[PDB]
Amino acid sequence: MNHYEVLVLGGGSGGITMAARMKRKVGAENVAIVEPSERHFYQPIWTLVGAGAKQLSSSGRPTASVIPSGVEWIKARVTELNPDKNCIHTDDDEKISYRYLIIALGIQLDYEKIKGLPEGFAHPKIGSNYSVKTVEKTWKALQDFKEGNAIFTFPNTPVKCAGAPQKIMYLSEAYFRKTGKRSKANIIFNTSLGAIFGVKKYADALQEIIQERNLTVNYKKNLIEVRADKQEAVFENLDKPGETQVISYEMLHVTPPMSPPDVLKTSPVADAAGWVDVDKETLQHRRYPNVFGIGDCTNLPTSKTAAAVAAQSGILDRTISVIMKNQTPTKKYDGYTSCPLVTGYNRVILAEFDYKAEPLETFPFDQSKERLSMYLMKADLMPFLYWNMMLRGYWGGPAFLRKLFHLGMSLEH
Ligand SMILES: Cc1cc2nc3c(=O)[nH]c(=O)nc-3n(C[C@H](O)[C@H](O)[C@H](O)COP(=O)(O)OP(=O)(O)OC[C@H]3O[C@@H](n4cnc5c(N)ncnc54)[C@H](O)[C@@H]3O)c2cc1C
Repeated sequence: MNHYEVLVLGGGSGGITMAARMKRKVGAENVAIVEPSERHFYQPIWTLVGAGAKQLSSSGRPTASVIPSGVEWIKARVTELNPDKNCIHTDDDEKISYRYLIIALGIQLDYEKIKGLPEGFAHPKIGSNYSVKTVEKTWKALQDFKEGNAIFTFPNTPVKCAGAPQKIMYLSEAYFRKTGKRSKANIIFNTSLGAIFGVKKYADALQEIIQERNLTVNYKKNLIEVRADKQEAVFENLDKPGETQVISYEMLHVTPPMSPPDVLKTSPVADAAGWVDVDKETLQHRRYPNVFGIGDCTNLPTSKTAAAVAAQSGILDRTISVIMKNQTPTKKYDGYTSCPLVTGYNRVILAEFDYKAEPLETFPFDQSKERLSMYLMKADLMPFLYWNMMLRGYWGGPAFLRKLFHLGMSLEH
């Protein structure tokens, strides 16, 4: 019966970040991470990997190289959560108790919920930037595109980084004009939602881009079946239930339906929908006071992005400490998240907003414009910030920079 003071489930973005932070509060010997995967990935890179601008190798590092020093990695898989006995079970038939539990198991990918997938990925002309086993196929399909439909999908489930399914689309259309095939290309975005983005300031910006480059996007249209050998795709019309259409594709990028992790779906910590039932502001579990959640696995009503994980860590950091002093949490999480919408091989519309779906930009200029500066930040600066700052516990969002940037524009204006 092993036991730790701070037990963190998941060794991904939120898990490694919280373990680094908790390594400073209690001892590094008082912290443990449960995670089966041997590679750790900065998944925001996979957008440009499938676009052909970066290598997949540079998006991953050995999990052992991102474990905070002195913290014991438990290379295993979480099997059961028993918060009424302050205990969890792992797939190595082990039972480890905690004093506080931090749940950071991310989101789950459900390619199987589409009929032809994952079987159809063995065939050419299809890929997905969301799985490491398929993001490289997206770039290959992009090069070997010669003539036909370029179709990009968005599922009928909650997703992580809701902008990614269209980023690859704009980069693909940009690649077609660059290589002389836009005249031979028919770009289509069949999304399950009824708007191109959740905040109008950037949805207006994307709408101008869609109309300028002659892109077709069909709202309330969900992919349900892939026929990879025949190069066909089946879409359900969510606005007219029962109405389906079969469309032949030359390149298909599917965004898989997603769900809470399987172990969390029925677990006693779960929402009615399967997400970790935390509080909007403290990120502390609503029923079990010694349980906390962060990232895609929880029911925080904001976009499940890595930027949100950074902002949540600083809030969660203070929440656990004020709890460890038996006081009451005061600092609230504003719902901050960012979605670096890559519109081309040198442009990014960096969207930033809060719980109220209202803009909250870090920089003094207008970020709803395609800007090269923001592309350089996302492409070259942020990967450095992720490995060396965030995962070390020295990054919790740009809030302290939004302050001085808007204090600097006080001297000016
Ligand atoms: C293609 C793509 C592009 C993206 N681009 C951006 C972007 O530009 N900006 C942005 O902010 N975000 C972006 N994101 C989102 C970002 O990658 C995630 O939101 C972020 O990693 C969330 O961190 P997390 O720890 O909650 O999830 P993860 O980093 O995925 O952590 C989950 C971890 O839990 C582990 N785990 C799963 N099940 C179990 C289990 N049963 N037991 C134990 N461990 C388990 C997994 O192995 C994994 O290591 C993108 C995502 C994708 C897929």
